[PDB]
Amino acid sequence: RMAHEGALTGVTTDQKEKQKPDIVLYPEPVRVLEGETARFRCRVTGYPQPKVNWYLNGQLIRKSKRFRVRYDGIHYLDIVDCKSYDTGEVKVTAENPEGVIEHKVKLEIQQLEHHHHHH
Repeated sequence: RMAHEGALTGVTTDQKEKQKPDIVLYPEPVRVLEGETARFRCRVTGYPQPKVNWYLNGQLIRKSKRFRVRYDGIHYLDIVDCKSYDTGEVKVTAENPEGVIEHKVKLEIQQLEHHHHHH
């Protein structure tokens, strides 16, 4: 009968609406020929600025300022350093005090730029 019985926890703590975790990536494999710049997006969502990391070609931690990267939920993979001719695998994981996620995708980089042709 008495709605009041305990202190009400503030909401302005950081967010207003609590959503369920869920990372965003490229489930669709992508292939590019050497000499072409590749663009992929890797962000997280459902939870405020979590602590996630990723693996390029299966390698954790990518160079800073050289490539657009910010460890705060935002990670873009831009390869134009001219070294692309190498097929590998990308795997992204995420951490959260209340959740953990994982997704595997395959990226293979061929070579050249011109497609085959015939009669």
